Amino acid sequence: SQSMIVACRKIIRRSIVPLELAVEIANVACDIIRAALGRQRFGRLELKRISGRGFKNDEEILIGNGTIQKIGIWDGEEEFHVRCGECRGILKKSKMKLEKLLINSAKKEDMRDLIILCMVFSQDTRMFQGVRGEINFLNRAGQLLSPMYQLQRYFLNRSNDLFDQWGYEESPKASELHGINESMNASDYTLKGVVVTRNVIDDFITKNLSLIKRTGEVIMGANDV
Ligand SMILES: O=C(O)[C@H]1[C@H]2CC[C@H](CC2)[C@@H]1Nc1nc(-c2n[nH]c3ncc(F)cc23)ncc1F
Repeated sequence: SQSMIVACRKIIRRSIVPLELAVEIANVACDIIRAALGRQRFGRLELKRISGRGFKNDEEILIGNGTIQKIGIWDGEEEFHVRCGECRGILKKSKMKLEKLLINSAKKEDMRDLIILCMVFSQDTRMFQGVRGEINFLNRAGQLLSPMYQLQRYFLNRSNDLFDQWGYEESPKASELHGINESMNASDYTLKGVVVTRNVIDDFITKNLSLIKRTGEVIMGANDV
């Protein structure tokens, strides 16, 4: 597990600077190696469809730093079973709106990453408004990240600006539920739309190393490793 995952990433890092290089050196990361020889991802966030359907339309989005960005905005009432590390949850969202995120308790790194990744994934208006600094990042291979991966990187590193822009509400009163604050502790207020439940939520190729479905929609790639 430890030696395997590290070995998978090291092959992909050198191959991108690409599919033909990765197969020769061989002969999230390990799933790309298996697909080359013979679940939707957004960084560490793993998603699986529960309900609804999404459709992507390009829009010019004003974001909080004053720039206008061309972003593939998804439309439709949707629900996803989500996971980041050991943290499990259910995400309900619509066009540029996180409507509800029900999660289980986990180590704080995973709870925080799940919440941030879901806020970014939702394309919520408040998340776009929370950008302050520069978001043009070039990745390890010298490639400019797409707008959605720029926001992921930005907010994973600067989470405090997001949460204060996101806002808070009174925590739910149901016995199995509690709220979660900005420090990822149980709280009588909660990040808007987010709740923690004590009830265990159940468990679940392109030349540039991007895995594709039969329809066309890509499920994971190099940016997710
Ligand atoms: O939209 C994209 O360009 C890609 C990028 C790489 C993974 C994700 C997120 C970024 C996305 N791919 C896909 N996204 C979705 C999707 N459905 N509903 C959504 N709401 C927000 C969102 F953000 C993505 C989606 N459905 C099928 C996909 F195949």
